[PDB]
Amino acid sequence: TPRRDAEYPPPELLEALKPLHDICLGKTGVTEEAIKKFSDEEIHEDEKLKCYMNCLFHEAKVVDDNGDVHLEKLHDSLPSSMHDIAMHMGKRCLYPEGETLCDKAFWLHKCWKQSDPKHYFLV
Ligand SMILES: [Mg+2]
Repeated sequence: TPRRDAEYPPPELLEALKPLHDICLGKTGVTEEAIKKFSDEEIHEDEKLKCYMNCLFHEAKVVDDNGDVHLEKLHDSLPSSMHDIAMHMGKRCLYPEGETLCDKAFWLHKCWKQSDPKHYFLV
């Protein structure tokens, strides 16, 4: 079951993600419910959600010159409290597959959620 309490997900990270959520939901058209369901419930297929995921990586400045996720930039952008969790969650998710940047972004989130459903979250 996903860990959801006063300390996790890190409140400061959730707060920082709010304006990125607004920008990305406005650009991609994903619904609030699709995001919450992927975060807390089952992995599901939603093309706008995949693009929302890609958009968050771009808005968080954790992508390379072609828009692909740079995993070191991503790790560095996270609070230290989740560095360990992130490393294990991603150690078998190093090389995304997918045609589009949205497909690859979804590949990452699915791989992370499959690896550690307790700590995975999406906002
Ligand atoms: Mg497609």
